Parts: sequence; structure tokens; C-alpha cells
Amino acid sequence: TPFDALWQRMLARGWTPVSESRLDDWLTQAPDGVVLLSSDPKRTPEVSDNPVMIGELLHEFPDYTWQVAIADLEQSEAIGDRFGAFRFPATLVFTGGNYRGVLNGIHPWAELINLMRGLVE
Repeated sequence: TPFDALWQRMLARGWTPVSESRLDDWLTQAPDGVVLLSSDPKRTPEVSDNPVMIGELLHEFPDYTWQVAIADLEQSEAIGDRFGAFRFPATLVFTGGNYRGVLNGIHPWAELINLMRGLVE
């Protein structure tokens, strides 16, 4: 399937799978982290690019001890519903164990970095 490919692509980066039921536990052991929420790559082939970007965007803020989490299709909807994220691909941002916001949509790389600063600062 297409998503299975993406999922393996992310697993290879070492990112950890997470379910809504365990998110809080993961969060407590990752004060500075990011949760990637995805949709079916078939419906929107843009969900495939999101991952690669986020990877880069992260090392743009070394000040944090970033940890990446990924949710499958079902869990992404679960977690999303809990945070009001109804625009996938989405990325939940957490700093110091605190939810700062969500990066949704697709913007130029320069438009992304500044959007993050508005979340972690």
C-alpha cells in the first residue's frame, strides 16, 4: 500500500509509533517532541512530503531535545480529534511537556521555520 511505504519510511528514521491511549505516557518521557498526524497518501499525495520536511525543520531548533512520534491512520484521527486538528497532514508540537500548537497545511520551507518559531517562542 502507499501508506505502509510511508510508515516504513518513517520507522526507518527511528521515529516511534504512538496510539492515543499512550500519547500522554510518551509525552511525559518526551517534554520536547512532535507528533505526526497523517491521512491516506492516495487521497492526498502531499502527506508523503510532510515527513521529510519536519525532519529538517527540527534540527533548526537545537535548543530542544526533539523526539518524534508517528500515528497511523486510525490513531491520527484519534489524536487529531483530541487536539482539534482537522487539517491533515498535521504536526502537533510540544515543548517542555507543553502543547504549543499544530503545524497544518503546506508552506514554503521559509514559511515553515517562522511558523514554528511562533509556536516554540
